[PDB]
Parts: sequence; C-alpha cells; structure tokens
Amino acid sequence: QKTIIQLPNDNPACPFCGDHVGKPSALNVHLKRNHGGREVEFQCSMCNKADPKAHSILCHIPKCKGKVTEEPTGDWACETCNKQFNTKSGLSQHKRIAHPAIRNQERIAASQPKPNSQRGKHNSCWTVEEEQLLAAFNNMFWGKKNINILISDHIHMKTAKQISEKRRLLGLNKNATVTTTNPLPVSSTCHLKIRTDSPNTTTGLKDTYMCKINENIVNQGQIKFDSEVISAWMAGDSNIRSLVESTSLDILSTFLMETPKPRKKKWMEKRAVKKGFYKRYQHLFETDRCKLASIILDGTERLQCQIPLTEILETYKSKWETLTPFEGLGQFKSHAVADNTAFEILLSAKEIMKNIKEMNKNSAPGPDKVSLRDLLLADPECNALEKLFNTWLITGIIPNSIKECRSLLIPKTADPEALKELGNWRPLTIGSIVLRLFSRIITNRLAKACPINARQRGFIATPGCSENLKILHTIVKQAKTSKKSLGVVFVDIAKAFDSVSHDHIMWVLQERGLDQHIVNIIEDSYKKIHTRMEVGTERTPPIEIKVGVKQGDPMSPLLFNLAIDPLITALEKANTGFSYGKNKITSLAFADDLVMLSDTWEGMNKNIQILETFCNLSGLKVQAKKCYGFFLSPTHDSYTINKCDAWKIDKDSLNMIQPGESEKYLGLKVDPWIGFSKPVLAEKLTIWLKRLTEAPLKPSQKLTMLNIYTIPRIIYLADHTDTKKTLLSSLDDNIRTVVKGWLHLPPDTCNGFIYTKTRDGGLGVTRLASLIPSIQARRLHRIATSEDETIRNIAMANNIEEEFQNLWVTAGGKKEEIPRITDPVSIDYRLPRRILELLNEWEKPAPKKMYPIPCNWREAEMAHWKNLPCQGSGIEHFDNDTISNDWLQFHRGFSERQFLMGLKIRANVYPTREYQGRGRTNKNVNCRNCTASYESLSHILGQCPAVQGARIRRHNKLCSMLKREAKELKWVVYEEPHLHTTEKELRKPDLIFVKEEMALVVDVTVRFEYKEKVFEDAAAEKVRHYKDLTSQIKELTGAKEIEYFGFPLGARGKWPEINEKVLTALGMPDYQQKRTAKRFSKRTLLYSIDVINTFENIGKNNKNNVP
DNA sequence: CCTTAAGAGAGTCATAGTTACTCCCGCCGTTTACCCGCG
DNA sequence: GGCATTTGGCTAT
RNA sequence: GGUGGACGGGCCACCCUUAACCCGGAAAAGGAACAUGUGUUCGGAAAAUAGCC
DNA sequence: CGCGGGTAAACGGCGGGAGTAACTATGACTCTCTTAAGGTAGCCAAATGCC
Ligand SMILES: Cc1cn([C@H]2C[C@H](O)[C@@H](COP(=O)(O)OP(=O)(O)OP(=O)(O)O)O2)c(=O)[nH]c1=O
Ligand SMILES: [Mg+2]
Ligand SMILES: [Zn+2]
Ligand SMILES: [Zn+2]
Ligand SMILES: [Zn+2]
Ligand SMILES: [Zn+2]
Repeated sequence: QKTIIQLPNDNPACPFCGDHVGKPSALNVHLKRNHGGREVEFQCSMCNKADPKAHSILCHIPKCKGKVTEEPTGDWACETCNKQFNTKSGLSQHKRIAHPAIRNQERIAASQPKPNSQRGKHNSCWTVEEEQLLAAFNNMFWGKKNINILISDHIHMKTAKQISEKRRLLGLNKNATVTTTNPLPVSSTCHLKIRTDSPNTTTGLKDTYMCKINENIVNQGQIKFDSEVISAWMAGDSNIRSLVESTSLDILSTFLMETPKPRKKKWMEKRAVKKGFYKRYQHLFETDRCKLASIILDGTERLQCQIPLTEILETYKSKWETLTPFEGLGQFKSHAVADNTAFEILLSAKEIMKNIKEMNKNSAPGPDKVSLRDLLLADPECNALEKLFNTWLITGIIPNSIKECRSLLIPKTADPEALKELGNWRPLTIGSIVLRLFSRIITNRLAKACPINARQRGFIATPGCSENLKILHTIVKQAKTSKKSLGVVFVDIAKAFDSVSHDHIMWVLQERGLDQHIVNIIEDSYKKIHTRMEVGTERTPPIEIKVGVKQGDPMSPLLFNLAIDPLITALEKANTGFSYGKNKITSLAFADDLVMLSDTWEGMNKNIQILETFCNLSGLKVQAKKCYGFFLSPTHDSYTINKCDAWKIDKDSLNMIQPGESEKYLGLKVDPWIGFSKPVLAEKLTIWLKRLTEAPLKPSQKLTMLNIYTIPRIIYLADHTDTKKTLLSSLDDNIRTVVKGWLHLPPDTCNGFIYTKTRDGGLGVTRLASLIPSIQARRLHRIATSEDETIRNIAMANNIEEEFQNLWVTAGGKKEEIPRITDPVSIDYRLPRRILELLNEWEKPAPKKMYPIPCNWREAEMAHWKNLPCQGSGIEHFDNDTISNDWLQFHRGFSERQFLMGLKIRANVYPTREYQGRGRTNKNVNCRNCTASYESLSHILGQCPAVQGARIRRHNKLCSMLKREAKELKWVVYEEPHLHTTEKELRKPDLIFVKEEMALVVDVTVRFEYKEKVFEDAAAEKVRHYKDLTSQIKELTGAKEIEYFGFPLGARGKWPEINEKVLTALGMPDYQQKRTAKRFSKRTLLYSIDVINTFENIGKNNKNNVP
C-alpha cells in the first residue's frame, strides 16, 4: 500500500531507495524527483496522523498532544457509522447532518402520531360486528316503514338510544357510508377553436410596405430593394417567386465569392509518441487553443458517431420527414396579443451590420460555403444584403436555392457507453449564413413582436440560470423556514426542437396576432429545407425537414419559446403555485427545462395534469426518466421530505428525490435536504490541475491555460452556489501551490505577485476567495434589480438586502459604498447619445447594464505586494505600466528558463544568498563572489565587480540597439567619442546623434528599481554630467542645437517615460515609439537575466570545472 | 558599466459564531364519543 | 494618415 | 570505467546490438491509420439563443 | 331515522426556553527554507475598423 514515513525524523530514509537525503522537505522533493507515480504519505508517530504533504505533519507535531485518537465515548451511539454521543439530541443532530435519509425517516415516524388513544376516554362497549350489521341493515332500512323492527332487538343487549349513539359516531342521522377520492377530469382545455380569419389585417404589413415603397420611389429614399421585383409584386404578379429567386441567385452569386483558397499557414523508441504529443499540443497552443483546453481539462479529444450511416439515415428520415398529428392547443393561450408595429421600419444596412456584429465571427459555413468574413468582404456596407433582405421581407418569399443546409451529430453525453446508442447524439443543422443572418434579424423583430410569459427565463435578456437558481433556492429555504408545505418538480421536454411540429409553431403565430405576412415568411423559412446529413466522410441523401426546428437556426430558440409559452402561461394561470406572500410563483422555466412549484401535493397533481394535457396536444413528450420532484411537508420542529406518495407523471412514477440524493438542474445538483448539493470544487480543481501538470505545456503555457480556460469553469459553479470564504481560500491555496510548482517559484513567494494582473507585473492568477464573493455580490444585485417583478418580490422578501450587504463587505467593499440594492443601475450603450438618437431602436446596440464591483481586489493585492519590505521593493514602478509588463504576456523570444528566471527576478524571490538567508539570523547573507554585506538583486546587477564585464556588455548592447534605431531614422551616429572639458577630464557620452542641425547627447544607464526618483536622478545625473561639453560637441559635428537628456532603463525591465521623451526628440512616431519601448524593456530584462546567469556561473561553475 | 534593507507563506489547533435543527415544558385548542330532546 | 481599438474565456439550453 | 535509453537530474541495459522507466527550466510524429520501401492524412471538425467573467 | 344543541379530557399544535453536531471564521501560534545542466539568440503580438 501507500508507503508511510513517520515523523519527527531529522533525516528520514526514503522508503523506496533508503537514501538519507535530508530533512522531510528534501525527502519529499527527492520522492517527487526519483519516485514519481508512487504514492507516499507522512505520519505523526505519536498520533498516527497521516497527510501527503510533509509540511502539514511537520507543523502538526508541535501542536500534537500525545495519542489523540480516542473516540468521543457516549451512550447514544449512531446505528450506521457507530459514532458515540452523550445526548439524544446530539445523536439526532448527527443523524440529521450525516444520514439525511435516516433522519428524514425518523422525522416522518415522529410525525406519524400512532397513539391509538386519541379518543377522550368516552369509548363504549360497542362491538365492531354489531356496527357492521347495523350499517348493512340501515342501508337496507333507509327511512322505510317498519324502520326499527330488527335494529331494536337483533343487537342483543342494546337500546335504540345506543344505536343513536353509535350512529352519531358514524353517520349522525344514519350510518357512515364511505365514499371519497377526488375527480380525475378537472382540466378541460381542449375546446373552443378560435381561428376564423387572418390574425392581423391580411395586408397589414403589405399595406405599410406598399406605402413606404411608394414614398421611397417618389422621394428617392434610402430604402434598398430591386426595383423590378417589388414592381412586379405591387402589380399582383403571378410568378413573383421565380423573379425573386432569380434576383436572389444573382445577389448570392455576388456573395458566393470564389472564397479564398486555403491560406492557412531497440529500433522501437517511444520517443516518437512523446514528440507527437508535444507537437500536437504546441500546435494547438499556437493555433486555436480552446480545443487544447477542451482536450486537456475535459480529457476527451473529440467524439464522433460510430453508429452506421444507414442507421442514422433511417432514424433521421423517420424523425424529420415523418409528420405528427396536430389539432390545436384548445384553451391553451399564449400571454397576449402580438405587436405588429415591431415589423415596421424595413431593414436598413445599419440594422444588418448591427446583427452581424452580434453573431459568431468564426461560424462554420453552410452548404453555400459562405462565411461571415466573406459576407462582409463582398458587402462591407451591407447595402446588397439590405436589398436582398428587403426584397424577401416585402415579397414574403425566401428563395429555395438558399434553403439547402448541412447536418451534423454532436455528443450530448460524456459517457462513451451512452454514446453507443443514437439517442445521445444531438443533430445540428447549419444553413446558409445568409439565411442565418436573415432569420436572426426576423428573430429580433419577432421577439419584440411576441411577448413571452415572464416565467420563461431561457433565451431572453435576463440572466436566466442565475435568476432561476436563486429563486428556487430561496423558495425552498422559505418553505423550510416558515413551515409552509412545498412541492417541487423538474420536467424536461424530450426532443425539444426536433419534436415541435411546424403546424404547432404556425398555430402559435396565429391568433397570437402576428401579421400574416410574417407568418408566411416564417413558414417559408421552414419550407423545403433539405439537410443531407454528413458523418465522417460520407453524406446521406437529402432529407426533407418536415418536423421540428433546425438546431442552429437563430429563430429556432424563439420559435420553441413561443411554442412552449401556452404551457407556462396555463401553469401560471392555474394559481396552484407556491403561495409566496400575496403573489405566488407556479413554474420557473429555462428553455425546455421547467420546474413546477406548488403549495400542496394535490396542487402538483393539478400541474402534472396541465403538463400532460399540453404534451398530449402539442405532440411534445415528457420523459419520466429525467423528471424529478420532492415534497416538503412540515412538522412541529422541522420538515419531512417525501412523506407523501410519489407523483404519477404520464401514468408513470415520477422519480422523487430522497434526502442526500441530488438530481442536476442547470448544472447544479439540487438536493431537497440542503437546497443545492455542495459542489465538488476541490475534486474538480485537483483533477484539472493534475491534467494541466502532466501535459507538454511548458510552465508559461500551463499558466496561460490555467488563467484563461480553467478558472471560469469553476467560477460558474462556485458563484452560483453560495460558496463560503474558507472553502474558496482552501482552493486558492491549492491553486497557488500548484502554480508555484509549475513556475518553480519558492513556496514563500508573495501572494501579491501571483495575484496581481499581468499588466501590473504579476502572474494574473485569479484569487477565488476574493473574486467569487465579488461575482456573488454582483449576481445578488442583478437578481434584486431584475426586470421580473416576480423575481424582485420573491428575493426582496427573503431579506437578501442583508445578504447583499454581507457579500459586499466580504468581497472587500466599504459599508458606506454599499449601493441601495433597490436603486436604478447605470446602463451603457457603447455609443454617444447623439449617435443613439440619430438611429432607430432596431439599429441600437443592445444596452448593457453595468453593475458595481465591491472593490478592485487586484488593486488590493497590488497594495499588499507593495507593503512587503523585501518582496515588494521598487515594485511601484511597474504599477499600471503597460510597457514594462508586456513580456509577462508576450514572451516569445524568452526561453522558458529565461521567462521563469524573469518571473523570479521581478518578484524578488530569486534564490540569492540574501534570499536564502532571508529572515534567519544564523545564516550568512554576505556576497559569495565579493565583499558586499548583502547579496541582493540590486547588488548582483549593479554593484558586484564579479559581473563587471557582463554589466558592461549589457549596457553596450542596449546602446547598440538605440544606435540601430537612430540609424533607421536616418541619424548620423557617433559612438563613445572622447571629449575633454575645460578641466581636462574624461567624459564620454554614449551616443551622439546628428541630423540637420541639432545634435542629441544620449547616455544609457541601467538602474535597479528601488525608489521612484531613481530614474529621475539618473537622468538628472546625466543632465548634470555632460553640460560643460557643449562647445566641444559643436566642434565635433557642426551642430547648432544640443540636448542632454539621458536614457535610463530598468534593470528588471522598467521603461521610464523620460525615455519616451528622448525618442520623441529623435522624431520617432508614436506607434513605433511604443514598439521600441516594449522591445527595449524586453531586451533589457533579457540582458539582466544574462548578467544573473554570468554571476551564477562565476564561482559555482568555476569550482565545478576548476576544483 | 552603479548601490543603502532583508519573511512570508504553509499549516495546525483552539475557540467562538451560527445553522438548522432537537428536546422538553406547558397551555390552549381540536377531536372523539355519548346525552338529551324528538319530531 | 496611423491610430487606435480591440483582440479572450466560461455557463445554461 | 565507457557507451545506449532525443537532451539534463536520476535509474536502468550492454560491454556493441539495448527491456523498461520517473522528473524537468528539455521535448514540433523513426507513432496511428491509409495508400507501396515511398507519399498522404495524423481537421482549426461544431451551429444557434441568451447570460456571466 | 334525523334533528339540532350541549358535553369535556387525552393529545396535538404551537410559543418558547434550553442544547447541540458540525460546519465556518478568525486568532494564536509553529515550521519551511541547496532541485536537476549549459549555450545561443533574444523574438514574437499581432489583425483589424475607421479614418
Ligand atoms: C445543449 C444544447 C441545446 N440546444 C437547444 C436545442 C434543444 O432542443 C434545446 C433543449 O436541449 P435539451 O433539453 O438538453 O435536449 P433534448 O431535450 O432535446 O434531449 P433529450 O430528448 O434527450 O431530453 O436547447 C442547442 O441548440 N445547443 C445545445 O448545445
Ligand atoms: Mg430536454
Ligand atoms: Zn528515494
Ligand atoms: Zn499527532
Ligand atoms: Zn453516523
Ligand atoms: Zn559582490
């Protein structure tokens, strides 16, 4: 098993090779060095406490107190895990926390009264057999002449008065005939068809279009359209379809560019495999690295459907081409009438450009082989696109030559065994990008035209999952707290987009009110769509999409939401929801995943009835295998869970959730016992960091991948689950240790360096303990100020003002700064007010609500870093500097060793003698190859004579570089010209530049960053140094003007702006000045690294080569 | 060719907050089970 | 005319 | 003590042919699958609606 | 049989005091410190929208 090394041990011997390598830290290093892959653990010898990390046990030993393992003896023992407690309440608490199901069963048992004694001592000597016989006889003797006869005497030893008594127990006047149970048919939502004629005026949009086009023709307006086609359309042309098809074909042929041809630019040794892997990863790093992040983090390269193409063709022919019966939704109504005014204002090129800018730039093309890039290249002003889309909109036609689309299969499950079956493959359908853009524009217009029920949080402007998750959690929490019964059900529509019949969407776009013109446009957009599916290298014959909505067309989400809206509206109208105060919420929704809420079990029965009726009518099917639910009946002291019977969705037992069980919801793990199951963030984080560690992903690339691709995945779950600061801090320690291992930074490296952003000089590593609270506060503010009055009321009533205040304080905000959660939130539009008011609302970029941040925690990290006397000296120089910190983010030309050494230098944690002896009193910190008292980076790079040569070399090289720049800008250069002042001294200026008349005297110095004035003082020194050479300089060059600005350069890469003034005096343009400044910074840092390497070799390597 | 100084985080255990309940006490209100008048 | 302005990820479905 | 295991720290194998390896500041196919020893591939594969950082 | 009206005691439903297991959050302290090579060139971070 896992080998164990026990401490305290001054010089433990490794369990695998038995080498006395040193202290337990050195032993751990050696174990990771020569014994990787083999598990080791460290143990507390006096206490048998195990931990993989040696330092944990090392710090524990002093705190340890003998043999600390005695169990907490107590006469109340837990049945399952056998823990002992000294009080019944304590044992019940343990069973509650650890065994939620057992505690729930105990709660229900306590609730079940079962005293068999709730009478009141008034029970008599009546016999059950006599009771039953009297029951039968009076059923026989119902107020019919001679009504006692038998009753009086047949019951021997009784009186008719006793008969009256027992009847008064059961039946009062008579006996008790037992007849109970509720009625089944209580929905009645399948009648009263309403469709009579066109919802809106049949020419409601056609009349407006004719008026607008007449105005455009008369006044020669800017509305664009082919004259002949709209002229024929006005004239009632019979063959408008062919003519518009021809005009389309022409414009598309203009768009159907000859798209640029691809311009993308023993003997058995396993070395090849390794090389290949490295090559692959590095290539994916150089090219798109979202795929690299997916491959590494997820571990799945890419999953393709191995199912035979014949089977796929058969299934999708029987699915897409096969129709289903439709009859209308009956009483199911959808919110309210549709607003046709949204379809006024014909499409303008500005609107098309706005929509394109909001699309995905890198979208794969359809069968047209036309991408967004090509669309913009052909029509950068979108005038041709405006003409085409206006023609289609006015004529209500969409050419069939563009309907052709290509399909594909996507793995919707991560388990390859599940992927074996075809049911776990999602069919995507990608049409011509022109069609995608037109459908997106019509989708925006429709979304404004048809208002969806507010409870539908999917595919709308509100933040969806955040609102639904918070509302569900708060609903359950309030039900637990206020002793109100709650019943929750989670329902998913099967084949949401592939099972929605075109006739159903048409019906929804009927009496809703949508203009018949737009209804015709929609029907056309899903008429004669051919989607020949392609798998691997083989493509199926054409398949005619006659059922469902293309999974990938921009209008499909909106059409599905419109199709579902009657269901959500009916559920809301049923008023069976959770009675949250005066109002009551009935169903949260997100696309197809909808959760129904109720106040009683029978209320959820009614909701299930409504859902079943809707699924029967619309044709959508709800599978009971992915539907969950639970009930929260309350007790005196607490709540029971699932005390009632299971639900009967579609005549099948709904999968109820027991305490401790967790069924996922919007990526969460809703658990009836504790709301959301606490996510496994430590486990996922450890897995991801291990995957990154063991990849051909050189430390800098590892850090880039971590920062840019790993953290967000955990960010979502960490923020949406209330995640406390302690767990986030533990995750932060894990990430910090792993990152330091990647970059070989010593464990004691300042946290500020790790957490300050790359632009600020740090590594740009996210601090979860300081970011997740900020995101949480912002999310609470967003939910508080949501557009849904229901969500507002629900959340406000749960006193989330205090929660938001606590999160604001926790994130680092100030009590005073706390915004009033009810105050309006500033909205920005990324355009000037004049420009905004210059255009209509269809061309207006979507407004973005700006929510305040509790504090710039990165600024706090930088402030902490500066306060450190040793690991933050002179680090204010790199603050908010975009030049000196460029290399941290663009380090091509830095060898990985060079980049890591630069990180160490910048963080002031380079292992020098001063750093090695830092803190300890009994550890020499003198200079190893010199007599300086302290072996710091400043001395090593600026004072030690040992590296004198290297230092000179660095200076000289930098001078040469500047000279080269001056040569490029056509300046005559004099290098190190001897000059003796009036005092007959030796003053050499590094560079003398001559052009036209004026001459420039530039001296280059490289100074370590310690204090702000340092560079200023260097420049002054040079200014205070040459001066007196004025006359001499003239005689050397004949110049008429001379200047004496110096050229200081940061030893660690700082670029003072006085150097920018030097360059401006040189006449360099601003952008080239920025390029030169970045190049300098990087090259100065590289030469300082060279000096450090020369120092390291001096002495050490001298002794090694020469003992 | 240029500088003075020199912990800092990792880590555990102790103790207090606090979450979401559990236990018990006791009182007031509801239920149960006959009684009486009774046409 | 450069200038300037911006380039990235993730989650849900 | 010398070589081999791409290179370095090990650790192994041979005494030149080379079975397996761990870690790395090193590592851009002597692999896998086609095409008959020599070429290719060894996909950037994947769409949409919203939100969040 | 049906018709009401009275009935009054466990017990259960609830207000509230008293605990409490086990997280969660700081506070008070201690422990940690030599991983592994040598050279050379030092570059890639640009592309793109508007102007
Ligand atoms: C996951 C996903 C969903 N969607 C859309 C299309 C779906 O119809 C809709 C809901 O998705 P799902 O409900 O996750 O898919 P489904 O219900 O059709 O699968 P199943 O029958 O097994 O339950 O969201 C996408 O467009 N792209 C995606 O990647
Ligand atoms: Mg579904
Ligand atoms: Zn060992
Ligand atoms: Zn111990
Ligand atoms: Zn237990
Ligand atoms: Zn020295």
